[PDB]
Amino acid sequence: MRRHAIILAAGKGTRMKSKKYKVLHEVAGKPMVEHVLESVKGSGVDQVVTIVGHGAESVKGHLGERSLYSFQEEQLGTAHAVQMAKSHLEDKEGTTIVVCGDTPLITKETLVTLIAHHEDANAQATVLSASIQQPYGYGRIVRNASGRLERIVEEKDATQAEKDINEISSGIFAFNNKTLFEKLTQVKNDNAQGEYYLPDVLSLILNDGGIVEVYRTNDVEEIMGVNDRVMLSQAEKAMQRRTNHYHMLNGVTIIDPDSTYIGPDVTIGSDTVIEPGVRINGRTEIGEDVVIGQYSEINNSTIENGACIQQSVVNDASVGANTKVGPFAQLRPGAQLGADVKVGNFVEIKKADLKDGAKVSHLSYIGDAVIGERTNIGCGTITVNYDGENKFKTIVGKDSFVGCNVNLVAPVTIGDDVLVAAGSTITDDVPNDSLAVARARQTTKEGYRK
Amino acid sequence: MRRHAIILAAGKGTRMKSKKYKVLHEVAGKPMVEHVLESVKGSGVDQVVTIVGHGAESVKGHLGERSLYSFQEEQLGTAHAVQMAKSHLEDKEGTTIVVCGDTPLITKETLVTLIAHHEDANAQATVLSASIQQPYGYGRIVRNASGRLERIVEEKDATQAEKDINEISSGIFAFNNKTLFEKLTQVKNDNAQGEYYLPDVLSLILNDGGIVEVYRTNDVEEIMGVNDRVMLSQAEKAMQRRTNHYHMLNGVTIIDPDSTYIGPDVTIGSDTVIEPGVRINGRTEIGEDVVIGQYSEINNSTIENGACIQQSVVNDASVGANTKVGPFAQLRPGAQLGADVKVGNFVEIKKADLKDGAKVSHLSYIGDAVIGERTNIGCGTITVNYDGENKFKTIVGKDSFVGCNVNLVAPVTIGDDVLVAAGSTITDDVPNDSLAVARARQTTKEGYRK
Amino acid sequence: MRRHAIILAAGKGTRMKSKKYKVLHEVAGKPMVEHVLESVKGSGVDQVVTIVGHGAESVKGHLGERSLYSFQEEQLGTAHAVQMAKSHLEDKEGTTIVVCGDTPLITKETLVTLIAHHEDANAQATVLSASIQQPYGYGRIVRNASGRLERIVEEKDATQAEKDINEISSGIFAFNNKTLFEKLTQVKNDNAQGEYYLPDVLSLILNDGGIVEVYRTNDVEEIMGVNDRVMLSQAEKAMQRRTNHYHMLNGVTIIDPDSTYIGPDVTIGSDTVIEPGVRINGRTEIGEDVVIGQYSEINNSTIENGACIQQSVVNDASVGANTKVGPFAQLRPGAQLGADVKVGNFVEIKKADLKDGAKVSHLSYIGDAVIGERTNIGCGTITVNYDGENKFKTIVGKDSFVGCNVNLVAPVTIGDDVLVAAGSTITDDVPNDSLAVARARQTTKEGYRK
Ligand SMILES: O=c1ccn([C@@H]2O[C@H](COP(=O)(O)OP(=O)(O)OP(=O)(O)O)[C@@H](O)[C@H]2O)c(=O)[nH]1
Ligand SMILES: O=c1ccn([C@@H]2O[C@H](COP(=O)(O)OP(=O)(O)OP(=O)(O)O)[C@@H](O)[C@H]2O)c(=O)[nH]1
Ligand SMILES: O=c1ccn([C@@H]2O[C@H](COP(=O)(O)OP(=O)(O)OP(=O)(O)O)[C@@H](O)[C@H]2O)c(=O)[nH]1
Ligand SMILES: O=P(O)(O)O[C@H]1O[C@H](CO)[C@@H](O)[C@H](O)[C@H]1O
Ligand SMILES: O=P(O)(O)O[C@H]1O[C@H](CO)[C@@H](O)[C@H](O)[C@H]1O
Ligand SMILES: O=P(O)(O)O[C@H]1O[C@H](CO)[C@@H](O)[C@H](O)[C@H]1O
Ligand SMILES: [Mg+2]
Repeated sequence: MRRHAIILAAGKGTRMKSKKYKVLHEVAGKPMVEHVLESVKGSGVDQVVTIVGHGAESVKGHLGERSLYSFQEEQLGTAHAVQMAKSHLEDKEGTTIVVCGDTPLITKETLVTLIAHHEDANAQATVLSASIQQPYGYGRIVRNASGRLERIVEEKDATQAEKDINEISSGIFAFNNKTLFEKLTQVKNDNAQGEYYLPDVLSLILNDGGIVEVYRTNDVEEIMGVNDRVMLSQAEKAMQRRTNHYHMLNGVTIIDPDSTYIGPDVTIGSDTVIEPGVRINGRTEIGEDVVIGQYSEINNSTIENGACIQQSVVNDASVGANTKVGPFAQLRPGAQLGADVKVGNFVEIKKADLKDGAKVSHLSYIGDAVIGERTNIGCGTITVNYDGENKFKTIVGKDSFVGCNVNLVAPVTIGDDVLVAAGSTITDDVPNDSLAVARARQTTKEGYRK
Repeated sequence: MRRHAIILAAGKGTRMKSKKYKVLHEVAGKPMVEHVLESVKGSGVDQVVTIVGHGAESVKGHLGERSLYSFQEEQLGTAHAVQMAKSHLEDKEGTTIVVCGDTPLITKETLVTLIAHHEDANAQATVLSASIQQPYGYGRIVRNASGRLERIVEEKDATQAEKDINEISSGIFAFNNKTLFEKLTQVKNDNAQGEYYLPDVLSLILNDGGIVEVYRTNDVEEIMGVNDRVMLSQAEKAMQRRTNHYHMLNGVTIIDPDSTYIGPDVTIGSDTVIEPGVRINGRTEIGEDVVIGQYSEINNSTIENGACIQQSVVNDASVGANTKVGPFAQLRPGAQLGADVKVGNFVEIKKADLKDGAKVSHLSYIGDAVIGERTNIGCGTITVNYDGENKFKTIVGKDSFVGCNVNLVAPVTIGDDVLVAAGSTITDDVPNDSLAVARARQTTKEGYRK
Repeated sequence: MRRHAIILAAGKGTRMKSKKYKVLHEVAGKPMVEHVLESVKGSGVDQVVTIVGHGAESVKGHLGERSLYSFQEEQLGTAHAVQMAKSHLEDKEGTTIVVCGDTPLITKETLVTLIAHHEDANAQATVLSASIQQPYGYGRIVRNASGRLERIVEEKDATQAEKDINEISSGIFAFNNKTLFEKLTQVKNDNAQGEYYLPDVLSLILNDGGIVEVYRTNDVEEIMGVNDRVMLSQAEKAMQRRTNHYHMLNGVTIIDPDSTYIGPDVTIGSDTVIEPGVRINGRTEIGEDVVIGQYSEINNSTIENGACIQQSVVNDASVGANTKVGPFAQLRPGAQLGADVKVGNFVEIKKADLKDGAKVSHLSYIGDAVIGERTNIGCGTITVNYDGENKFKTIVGKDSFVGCNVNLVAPVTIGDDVLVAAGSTITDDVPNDSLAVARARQTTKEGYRK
């Protein structure tokens, strides 16, 4: 049977005190709604619909074609939001999970099991619950003698005995999709907020004698809903605790887990050392025996075995084995460093291929360029790749020596085994085994300052 | 009626184990005594006197003319210190608050209310109190049946019932100024330390049948007195907790509140994101939708809406809307960046005006200079502004292109729509719509290295 | 009497999930086994033997000649490991302590007292114990009526009354060396793990009527044994807490003790300020009144009174009084900065002597060089010290001015009171009081771009 998801992303977010949609605020460098989408899709869901409000271009921009979209004109409650998905899902069959876009810690494994538990019980609906130390204000799970849901009782309606229940509804549900949309027509908004509340469908299903199950997650933190900036930092800290503990149980040294931020899509090989203050996000793959040095930032990159990154910024880059970067270097998108390369302090690499053994040790910019194997780029050297309209390519051959403070005015090709003299501005191609020099000779005015 | 303050700043500070006056040690980048002065002045005080010891030039240097000064030759106690203010304040009328210079968390709102409570009761003296979980060693507030002060009882003198009192004297008082100086003459130093203790004036006022009130602050942390380096870090952490919570309740995202240090004079607009490790101090104004990136330091600066600062150092600078700075850039005093400017890695800007749209993308120094709108400054370019005696100005017009590794030898003016060729040292003014080139042509010695 | 130590460093370390020997993982930038060696040697030990396994070249590489080595072919337990030291120690007399290489917090003062307590009791063996809040699973110290050891009882063997004992064996022992090696011959491996357990020698000594003493350490954290990556971060945090508290009780300001990492071999003078995120390791000496600015890394260096280091990387360097470094500078090994020197942003110094008052303010590389007193090195200047085979020296005299973007092509000597014009490549020595210039003159093509 097919599986669908509705992600609720259209609320006003008044407690966030923001001009942006709440679900666009980030945890681990990604919007909350994108964490939710990743988990939903990872749970095996065939189709996702995201409920969006007015001016949702940013949300739709961010999820792209990974989700369908339904517009909620007025924010009249969670059940009304789910109703907006009718055009996409009313006549679908199978299981539909509903998840709020502000629940970024939800795991794909918990959703997989919620769905499997629902389908195997052939339930009409299944509520995801959790046990919490302080359940004040949450709907309490009241189970009947068979262990299925008797009702979710709100604080205001609970007897003193029911208030002692610690098992609470997370607000995340799985539904028989046909039943969901049939019961939504009967939900009323006869209450103080004037809102259509999604849990009301469960009481409609119960009053009709349908089966509502309960699946309890063992990780209460994963159902946390972020409503303000304090809760957003708590979600960053919960995610940090989760990922750091994962890597430390898998052979990664993390010197200071409180100050180290590793995103949920990062993989790290064993015997790697992450120093304090490091932030690693995006889809990053780090091999074994790597050192990521203090206060580095690494996004969407590949760092191979034995590499050393010291206090550097790395984006959309690849770093080969045993290569050394930094301190204070920047690898920009398309930087491709081979193995045994050196990129020293105050060096910027952009859209450039540094072949094995090449060295760019200091105070240089290498952009739109290929640097051949074992070539030494001197201090202060610049690929002049830009004319103000277009970009041009620089090619340097292997085993060459590019002197200090050299300007390579692209497009230009430097051969193999070439020496380019320090201080030269090179405009013409230089063949293999040549010396190129473009600088004035020295005039010494002796005694001029006597 | 007028209002005066005496700030006590002359103690030996033996427990600090310092060669500097205790009140000069810093919290949030400012001396403790300056935090106290700011609060006192913010409370509406007409005149401030600071009691200083020998070698106080540093204290007087720091507060300048915002305070009067009285010299305390020997450190004989708080009441003796207050006596040193006689020359300035003996014949003044009105309310006088006495605050120690080592109480940097004291808030101007608590002082405003201490003073108002004192004046509205027409009290002779009012003690600021607080409730503390562990009151051992502090003077306990013993109130009479009318709720006013009966006495402050020291631990050594208290009955077991009195020791159970959690309401303690903060050591901060408001006085009828004429009564204060009349009673100081009667305080004796007949005790083990040989010291004249300020609280003794309250018992003199009480024994004469005068009214002493009690105003209790709800924030016990604000009366903390720093006596050693451990307490100084506790005061930094208390101030951090206070300011971070303020900004997060006002629409600011702070990813890691434990590692983020925002001074008390910083204002931050909503939807701004402060990344981990950021330190913002001085009189700084940050607009809305700003990103301050990890491990940046920003002091005394203005950063407008939508700007992005990445791992950079910014001092006494202004950054316009949507401008991007860093990573690893430095803005020095007088740096003025317009809107939509780019300042890239390893760039230093000092006393320089970068007009809207200008770009300084890498490895450059711009000092004593004006860069016109949309002008592109190439990699490695330097305003040579210094001759070893004086500084000179560089002017670059709009829509110009300054090539890579160019030296602009000031004073020099570059016109509009100019191209300066890479590698050039420019000594003469360059008119609009011109090409300037100052470099040797290339000699290629083919086969030289065969 | 002589004193010996056996350090156990050959275990498989399976719970570390590592390809390296456990004792080689680091705390405060040093392998755990090196912390243990430092403490043992600091306790007065005449000879150290370290038990190593196969492929121990890295361990032997790291300790060098400060230890003897004995090879343990199969990991058959702590008593078997100690037996491997027979070749070095079997016929020695005196006291022998046995310490695991994974106990990096062990202090030399605790070992000194363990040994003195052992010798003064003329004991056969002495166990180092500690009191722990949760003793589950540890061997309990059961003392007899005279206060000496009756037995160490394992959890599995203890009565309920014995399980309530909080005093536990640390696994660190002192032995009469002749008795140790005589009893090791009788230890059997008749147990489930098939292992020879060192504590079994104590029960052999007891059954023969020998005296076994107990010395209790007051710091339970120092006997912590690191078995996994979580415990390794706990040991980093325990060491951080220990050193930070030490320096703060000795007149050092540490703004954020949770984010500041100071190694155990660092000395710091009073009134120094350590800002957040600073990491100081190796054998580092920092004088009084120093500021180490946020997110700096300093290793094996000397920083004298009043120096200021801002967000910089410093290795094997020396910095004189009142010298300013950074932000974003790098001092590499052999950098020697005199007093009142300035090293500004994006400057790299390697194997270079900067005499008093010299200034290297930005975007420069100084390597294999001497810069004389008060000499000003302009922005972009480079000592071209490398030809691709060898390194050459640059000498600059005093009170000279080296212009911006100058290349000094070593070997070259620049005299005193010299001006080198901006943009010059200098290949020939320049005498005192001279002007040197090596650059093309400017061609302005007016109207070229009209
Ligand atoms: O009408 C609604 C209400 C809520 N939602 C979505 O349901 C989830 C839970 O909704 P919340 O109650 O947590 O967020 P809110 O937008 O209502 O913020 P406040 O004003 O209460 O502070 C959120 O993700 C929200 O976007 C809708 O899509 N439509
Ligand atoms: O005689 C004094 C005593 C104290 N003070 C000021 O009163 C306030 C409280 O004085 P403290 O008792 O807290 O500081 P101290 O200087 O006496 O330091 P220790 O030797 O006790 O460690 C401090 O701010 C102090 O400067 C004086 O001005 N004069
Ligand atoms: O046979 C041994 C056992 C242990 N040791 C050394 O004794 C000390 C305590 O040994 P551990 O039990 O703590 O470490 P281990 O190597 O056995 O790691 P696990 O597989 O149990 O996870 C460690 O330092 C170890 O190196 C030996 O030298 N030889
Ligand atoms: O002496 P340094 O600074 O270590 O480095 C020197 O030799 C290196 C060899 O790899 C070169 O890459 C550098 O260009 C050069 O400055
Ligand atoms: O290719 P890059 O490194 O992104 O940047 C290039 O084009 C930019 C246009 O803004 C210029 O400012 C840079 O001088 C140039 O290097
Ligand atoms: O104006 P700035 O940037 O402060 O500094 C200027 O004068 C300094 C005097 O010390 C020189 O060292 C610098 O080379 C120069 O750029
Ligand atoms: Mg340069």
